Amino acid sequence: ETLTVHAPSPSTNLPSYGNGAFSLSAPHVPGAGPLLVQVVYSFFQSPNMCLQALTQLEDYIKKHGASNPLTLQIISTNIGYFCNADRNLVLHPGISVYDAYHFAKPAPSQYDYRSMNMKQMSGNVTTPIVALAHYLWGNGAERSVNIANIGLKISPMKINQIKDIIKSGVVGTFAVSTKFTHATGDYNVITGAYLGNITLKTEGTLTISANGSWTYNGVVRSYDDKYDFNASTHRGIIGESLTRLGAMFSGKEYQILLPGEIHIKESGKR
Repeated sequence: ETLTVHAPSPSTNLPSYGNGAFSLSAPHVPGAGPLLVQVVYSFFQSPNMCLQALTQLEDYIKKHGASNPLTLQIISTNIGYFCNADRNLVLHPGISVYDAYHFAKPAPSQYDYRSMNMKQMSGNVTTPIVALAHYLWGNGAERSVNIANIGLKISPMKINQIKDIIKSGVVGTFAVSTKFTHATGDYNVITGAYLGNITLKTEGTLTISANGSWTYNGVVRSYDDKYDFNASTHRGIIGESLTRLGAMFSGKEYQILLPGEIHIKESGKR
């Protein structure tokens, strides 16, 4: 059986992340002196802030029991800070995570999932936690993230069709039009956590010199219309964390749309 976490609402939220006993911050580095805001500000832009918050939730559940009322309230509350941050990210593309997280109005402690949850996730470092939020409270509603927001890094030499042109030894310009699987959790621990392995379509131009130098210019879109958020599609260490949490707490699986397209330009050698 699994335990129900109540949705963040102003009437049930703790006054503070972590009930004010712990917070989301950069790691203490012995010998470095005072923790300064420039270090915190970079920590918050990086994937470690997401993993840190998941790790604090796990520690907490472990130390105090998954079914301890205050544990349930921490999970609800801390997850709430992340949804709130992520809304400010979606609403104000361009701002830093540190700013979206700490200086949003309304206060994070006032986050109301029922009235404020969004269908669109930012795709920034807060997203894996927001996507767990939707598992817990979204009742199966479909969500989305734009393909421009997921930090895709494509290697054209690992796509069979382009790899083959490059290996064949031909010279000049060649059309490419193919599908491929792309394991985002091999290099992006954020995207991987909630999208994992995706399928993509590319079309474009592969230019190769006689010297073995090549550029692929192309457009990339999702091949599947949507992806499942469940225990089995998570990838990477943040995803392992999401799975341990979803196995403990009630929720509903759901799907994620991956609309839009990106333009890539990548280069290499034979």
